[PDB]
Amino acid sequence: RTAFSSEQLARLKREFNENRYLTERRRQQLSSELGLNEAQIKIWFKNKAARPRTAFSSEQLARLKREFNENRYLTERRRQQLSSELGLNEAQIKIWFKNKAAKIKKSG
DNA sequence: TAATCCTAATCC
DNA sequence: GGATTAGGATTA
Ligand code: NA
Repeated sequence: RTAFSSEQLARLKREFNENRYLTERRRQQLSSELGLNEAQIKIWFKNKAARPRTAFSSEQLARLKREFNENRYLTERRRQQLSSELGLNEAQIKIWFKNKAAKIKKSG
């Protein structure tokens, strides 16, 4: 019976742009964090969109691999630049570096 | 076809 | 950042 607040709407829009896939745990987390029902979160995501893995292109992979080899530390500015030039969100760039570091640690 | 490999994305 | 799963492609 209550409208989403400005902060609730803004957060939902950010979440959906970052990742439109709602797992059970993510629906529960967002429900708790936002103070909205799971049904409300689920309906809002379904309306907006009416395990998704990105297929990183050869061009995206070549750039990420080169950037990691040049510098393993990812500044916010470079994260933003790579998000812009590669068409990936900042979280995806951060996770790519994290996964690549973990793969290296698993080897040597 | 089924085993096996790579790694993006989740959950913590 | 650690642990692990899961898309999905490759290999045998
Ligand atoms: Na990744």
